[PDB]
Parts: sequence; C-alpha cells; structure tokens
Amino acid sequence: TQCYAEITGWGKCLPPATLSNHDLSTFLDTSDEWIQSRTGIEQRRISHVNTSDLATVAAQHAIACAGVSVEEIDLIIVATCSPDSLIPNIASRVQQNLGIPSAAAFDLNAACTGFLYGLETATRLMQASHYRHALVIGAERLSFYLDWTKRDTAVLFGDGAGAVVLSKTEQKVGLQDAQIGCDAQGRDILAVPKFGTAMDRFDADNGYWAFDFVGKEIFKRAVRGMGAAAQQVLARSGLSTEEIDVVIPHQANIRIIQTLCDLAGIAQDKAFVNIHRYGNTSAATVPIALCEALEQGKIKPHDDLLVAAFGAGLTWGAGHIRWGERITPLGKSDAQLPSCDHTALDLLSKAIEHCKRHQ
Amino acid sequence: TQCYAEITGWGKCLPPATLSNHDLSTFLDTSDEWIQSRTGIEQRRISHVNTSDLATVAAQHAIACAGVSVEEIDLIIVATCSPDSLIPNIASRVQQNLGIPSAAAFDLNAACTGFLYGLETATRLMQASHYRHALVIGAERLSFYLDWTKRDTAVLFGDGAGAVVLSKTEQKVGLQDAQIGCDAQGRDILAVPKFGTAMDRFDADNGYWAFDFVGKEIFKRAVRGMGAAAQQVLARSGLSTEEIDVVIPHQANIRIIQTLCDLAGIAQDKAFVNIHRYGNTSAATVPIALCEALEQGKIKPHDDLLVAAFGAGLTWGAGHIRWGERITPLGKSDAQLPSCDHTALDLLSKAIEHCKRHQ
Ligand code: NA
Ligand code: NA
Repeated sequence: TQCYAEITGWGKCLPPATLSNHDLSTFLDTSDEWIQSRTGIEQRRISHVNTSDLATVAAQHAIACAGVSVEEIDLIIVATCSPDSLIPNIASRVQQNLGIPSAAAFDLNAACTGFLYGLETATRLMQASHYRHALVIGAERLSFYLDWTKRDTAVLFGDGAGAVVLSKTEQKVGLQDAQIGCDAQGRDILAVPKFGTAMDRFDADNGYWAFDFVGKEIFKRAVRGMGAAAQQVLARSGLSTEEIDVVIPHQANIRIIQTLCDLAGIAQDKAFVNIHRYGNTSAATVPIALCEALEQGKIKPHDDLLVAAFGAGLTWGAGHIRWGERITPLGKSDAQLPSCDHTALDLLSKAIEHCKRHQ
Repeated sequence: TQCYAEITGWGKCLPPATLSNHDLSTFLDTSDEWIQSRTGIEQRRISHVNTSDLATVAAQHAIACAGVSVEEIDLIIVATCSPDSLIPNIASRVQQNLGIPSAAAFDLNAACTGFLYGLETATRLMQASHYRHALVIGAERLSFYLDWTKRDTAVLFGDGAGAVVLSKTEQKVGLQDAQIGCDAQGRDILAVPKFGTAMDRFDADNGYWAFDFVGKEIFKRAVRGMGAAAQQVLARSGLSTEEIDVVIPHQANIRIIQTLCDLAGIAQDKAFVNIHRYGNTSAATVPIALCEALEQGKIKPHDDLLVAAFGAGLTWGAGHIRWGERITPLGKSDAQLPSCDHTALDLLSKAIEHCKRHQ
C-alpha cells in the first residue's frame, strides 16, 4: 500500500547577531555595492551558540507547528557540514535536548544540498518501512570556517537552522519525485580540504586553512546541475511548468536563482528569496525559506512546490512537493536561544584578529 | 510492486601497519594479558592514508565482487565519524576516485552503528525510489582521534574500511526488517566533544581533546540496546532463533558479543568475530566482518543473517539479511593502498610524543 510523508511542521532559528555588508567593508577590500549587486546578500547572521543549539530551536518550533509529541518522533536527520562534534553525532544532541526516546538519529553531510538529501532520505525511509514521524533539520554554523582575510568567500555565508516534521499518510502529499546527485569531477572548486581528519592535529597553524572557491565555475555548474535535476523532476511527474506554484531554492546567489527560473521558463515572482537577510546558510537555506514562505502566506493548500539545491561535492538536487491542506501551525513554541549582548563584529573579533595577524 | 536491495558485492581495506598489544605496552601502563582478556583484541591496524583512501579500495573490491560498472552506481553512502574533510563530504571523494558519474553521494554519521544505518537507508531508498545500485561503505581512521596517554580508549580502536554493493531485485533478499535507534540520554558516556565546530579553532592546545569513555555503562547499555533491537527484528519477521545461521556483530568487545548471543539464546559459534585482528573500527566493523565471513566460507546461499551494532549517541541497531544465491565474487580487483615502509609505532610517533609532552 502506497504511503507518503506529509510536511506537517516547519520551523526556523536565526541567531540575532547580524553582520552587514558595511561591517565586512571595515576589515576587507569590499563594498555593499559589490556584494548586493553580485550576490543579492545584504545581511547574514552569526551564531553565538553551537550548531546543535540552532537545530534544537528550529526543531522545537516545527514540533509545535505539527502538534506532534516527542514520543511520536521515530527518526531525526540533521543535515549539516558544521557539526559541534563528530563523536557523537549532533542529531543525538538534538534528541537529547528534546527528550525524544529511541528514535533513529543521524547526521547527513551533502553540504548545501543536505536538506534535500535529508527530505528524500526521510521520505523514502517512511514509505518503505516503519517510521511514522520524522524530524528533518538543516543546521549550520558556517562562520566557524571562514577565512576573514578572503573576501571571495567571507561575504557569502551565514549561520542558521530550519526544520520540518514529516507525518506518514495515504494522501498524495509531501515530497513526490526527487532527483538528487553529485557531479564529483568538480569536487575541488568548492572545498575546505584541511578541516577534518586530513588536518595535522598538532600543528599550531592548523586553524589557518584554505577555503578553495572558484565562483565562476560554481555559478555555471550550479545552474546546469539544478536545471537538469528540475527538468527530470518535472518530466517524470507529468507537470507543465505553469503548474508549479512556488519555487523554494537554495539561497547561494540571487543571480543563480534568477537564471534557474529563466532557463526553465518559471516566472521570477514564484521564487521565494530570503538571501538578502541571511546569506548562504548551506543545509539551512531551503527549510528556512520554506518556513518563511509559509509564514508570509506564499504557499496555498495543494500547491506544487519545486525545490532545488546545489553544493560542495558538487552535490545537486531537485524535488517536487505537493502541499496538503494546512498552511497554519497547530501550535506555537516560545523556545528561544539565550540572549546575546554582542554584535556580529564582537563575536568574530578574535577570529578576524588571528586571520589578519597570521597573514 | 515490492522490491529488494540484494547484497551483490563485498570488499574490505585494512591498512598494513599493525599495532600489537605489546606495542601499546611500551608507552602505556597496560598489557597484552589485560587487553586480550577484557576485550579480545590482540592487534589493530593503523592507517598511513586518509579515510577516503581506505573507503576507495574497499569500494573497488566490492564493485569487482558485484561485477557492476561504475556507471550503474546511483547512490554512494559513506558511513564514517572520521572523514578527511567536512567540506566537501568524502562520499564525493570516493565518487571522484572511482569515476562514478552523477550518483547521489553523502556521508552518514551514526558512529559505530553507521553501517547499519547506511544499509537501512540505502535499502529503503532503493525500495521506494529509483536507485538501482548502491555502494554503502563503512570507513574509519579512528587513530586520528586517540589520546595516547589514555589507556582506557587507546587500546580499543583501529582503522579500516568495508563496503557493499547493493542491487535492486524482486527476489526477497538483502536487508529485510531492521530496527535502528538511539538512546540519547546516555550520549555523554562516549564522546569526543571538542573535535568539530565546538572546538576553539585558533587555540594551539585544541588538539589535546578529551575522549570521554565510561566503559562499564557503555558495556551494559550496548548489550541491552542491541538485545532489544535484535528481539524486535526476530519477532517482527516471525523467525525462530535457531533459523538464524550467522551473526555479524559490531566488534567493540568480544564479551559484548558473547553476552548478546547468550541472552538471545543464539549459539556462540554462529557469531563471526575478527576483533582480535582489527579492534574496534567503528562503522567499518560490520562490513569487514561480513566480507571476511564470506571469504572464509561461513555464509551459505539463502542463509539468514542477524546484524547488530551499537555506538556513540548512543546509537543502536539490528537487522535481518536474507542472503541470495551467490557467495563468491564475480571478479577480483588488484586495487591496493600505496606501500607503507613504516611500523605502526613509526606512524604514531609524532602523535604519541605530543600527547606525552603535553601531559
Ligand atoms: Na499546480
Ligand atoms: Na534459515
């Protein structure tokens, strides 16, 4: 008997400390004019807490939004490439924080495509086996990684988390067809090769790692990768392009999003965009954007959503989500991060000082 | 129409440098007598290459064993908690090394239960969607993490990789029912909290991290977790315990494996054990053990396998695999690691010196 994973809960956690384009302009040869025109980004958030904490708050909001009890959750996937720790995983920390008993809990790493990978994986696990409710979270603290002397990457990335709760049903809703993949031959153009077990653990300079980033090749391959994936999704599902009501894309560059819509013949005003506020938050982009699309009344019952993402790997993906009946939360959560009496510059102060002094 | 993921290929990669119990005895207050009697471990392997390289060789062997071409692989999961890098993932590095086009590729972290999680995930992905062949790899270089002044953990862990290839079929083979989970309340008893984004990136002492490990509580919870999971698997499948032909367990302690069989009423001689040779290789234990069980003629066509694992999280799992017709490789691979003209003590020399000098 055919089953589905309906998205019944959504939630986000953006940390409060805000790094503006002008803030970056004080310690870097860049400008608000260049950044906003090339990328669309105006602000990003910088976390004063760990990735697991951002993930926990978003999940709390999603659970309240779904009206599910913690004892109903059977599966927790955290999509991240910036986990607090590797032993143990941070899906288990989120589980511990929420008091969810027994659920399967793992971290998934597919970089910026991680939430799509996670939604796909959770959806298939639910359809093929005995998982009735899932929590899928994209959460990142990319500020940990940045080279504060390197303008090419330092202005692109932010911190945050988004979550969904999935509920098993016989109604034809949630993620339908999905096409995810990886173009591995281009792996080297977007990489931090020396954070991980490849790094020299006892070298005192091991913190001063390179963030390889070939913006132009990334731009080109992302358009092509997402584009092809979206076409496969639309083709297999028998949908005309006008039947897509909303695009929820990965938020890496506004011009990538525009080019994607243009080449697919999707009207620009169907794309939800919040990159101006948050920047590229990797695995978090899609579920935050989905959460806010719902908050802002952009999605209607029964809408067809196109999701699309791309990332280091080079990972890629697209998916068709058919929304159900409810675009309103069942409940609200007063869950919050601890207060932060610091600016974004204050938080990055030490890291910036070290990066400049080492150069 | 009901589909299955048959295990058609298996492979392993053990690095050649061998750390004996006596080797550990020279720089640590421990002995071969204590280690072998408490844990069963006599030797472990210490890698001279990165995790991705171990994963690549095992995958190569598995592909040759399955007789599949690299263009047929649709999905690559690497289970690891010791990846070379976080950006990008190492599933993509394995993909790049093998020349596999387009496949979905992600890293999964559920610590020592990672391979079970990965097998489950790949199997459900294949059953519910359009993935025809998968590569699932457990790969670890745990020697990166160890505190060479701490005997409690330094003698338990080794390096290695194991892989399987899965092929979609209508025959009722491969992983059948599976029960995976996580008991998150005991998360703090097995942890390296300060490797990851929680660590101070610019502290020169950030390499001297604690490896928290409460052996006794871990022992007790592992028996109970795996035991309960195995019972659920057996119960749901309508199998009597005598119908299990082989147990392929996680290899963390021989006494855990024995207790598991004892309490389930499974005969001890059905458990495949190689912990004496390799130690605890985390996500790699199960697929290396499976690979060697097949190499050594322990598995017959149509056998029922019980798999069980446990790990940091505390993650846990069990699964029933029904084997198919073939226990022999279709082909062999001459794929090898680069030669290593060093001992295990030679390789660890620098790390050991730093750990001792810092104390
Ligand atoms: Na429609
Ligand atoms: Na049998």
